[PDB]
Amino acid sequence: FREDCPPDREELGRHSWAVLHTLAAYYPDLPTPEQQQDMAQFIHLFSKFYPSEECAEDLRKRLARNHPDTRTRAAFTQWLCHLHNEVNRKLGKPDFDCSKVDERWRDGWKDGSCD
Amino acid sequence: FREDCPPDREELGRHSWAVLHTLAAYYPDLPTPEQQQDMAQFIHLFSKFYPSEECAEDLRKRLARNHPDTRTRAAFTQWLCHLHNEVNRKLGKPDFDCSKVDERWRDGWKDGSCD
Ligand SMILES: Cc1cc2nc3c(=O)[nH]c(=O)nc-3n(C[C@H](O)[C@H](O)[C@H](O)COP(=O)(O)OP(=O)(O)OC[C@H]3O[C@@H](n4cnc5c(N)ncnc54)[C@H](O)[C@@H]3O)c2cc1C
Ligand SMILES: Cc1cc2nc3c(=O)[nH]c(=O)nc-3n(C[C@H](O)[C@H](O)[C@H](O)COP(=O)(O)OP(=O)(O)OC[C@H]3O[C@@H](n4cnc5c(N)ncnc54)[C@H](O)[C@@H]3O)c2cc1C
Repeated sequence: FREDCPPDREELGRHSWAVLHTLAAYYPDLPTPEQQQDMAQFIHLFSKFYPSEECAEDLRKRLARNHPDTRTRAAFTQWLCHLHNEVNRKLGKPDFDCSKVDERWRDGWKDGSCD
Repeated sequence: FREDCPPDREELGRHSWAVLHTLAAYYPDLPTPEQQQDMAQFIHLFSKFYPSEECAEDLRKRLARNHPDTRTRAAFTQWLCHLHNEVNRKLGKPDFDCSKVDERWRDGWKDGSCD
């Protein structure tokens, strides 16, 4: 009942996905080489500091199997959506339909339900 | 009424502070030089990608006035709390008492109200 408490593993995850997907959503469609490098490093460093040890370890192993594609906004928003679906699948959750990532994290549902 | 919508500036901020303060809260008390460097760069790169343009610009100017202290968990959790209070003050919000940052973001209130 008290809101202003340290987030548990689940609440930190929902915050963290919101942050990651929203950052990805506004990433350039034609990012410069430095931007492409900087976003790869950001994600690397996120994985180093993520504070749930079980989450961060599994994450670092995934990232070794699957390097972030930061070539464009389209590639990177998709990459990250596929990343998040691995974790969903691991945890017994359904796949999120990655064709919806712009509606979900940038533009709002096309039916106007976020307006 | 629909939860699964792109966060607005305020909702992204509350997610982002939760992430930043929770990362800081679990940062080492005696971090290695590389960890100290990595956390400085993480914060730098966060400021590059933060997607509210007005927020990110003001943030990058603050960070130029006030470089992150990543020497220890104590110094860095305090630094970040002072950073967040600048933004609070800017926006007409009261100061958060920085002596409470461990209770708020790591340990829970000492009265046990998060238990
Ligand atoms: C990097 C990272 C690693 C994690 N690793 C673990 C772990 O190893 N073990 C563990 O127990 N927990 C882990 N978590 C926490 C976990 O992934 C969830 O955040 C938590 O279980 C709560 O899940 P949820 O059902 O509320 O929705 P979440 O998975 O938090 O998702 C939040 C919202 O994102 C949207 N969404 C869902 N899937 C996608 C997608 N693929 N692409 C774009 N949007 C999507 C949906 O709207 C959903 O409601 C991790 C979190 C992060 C950020
Ligand atoms: C890096 C960054 C820069 C931003 N810049 C702007 C900007 O320029 N203009 C703008 O309008 N919005 C900005 N925001 C959004 C803004 O700071 C708030 O997140 C948003 O206004 C909602 O505020 P809130 O009252 O819900 O609480 P928030 O400020 O989001 O705080 C969330 C919670 O953190 C705790 N808290 C509050 N202060 C501290 C503290 N100092 N230390 C530790 N914990 C604390 C409290 O429990 C509070 O409920 C920024 C957000 C971030 C993350």
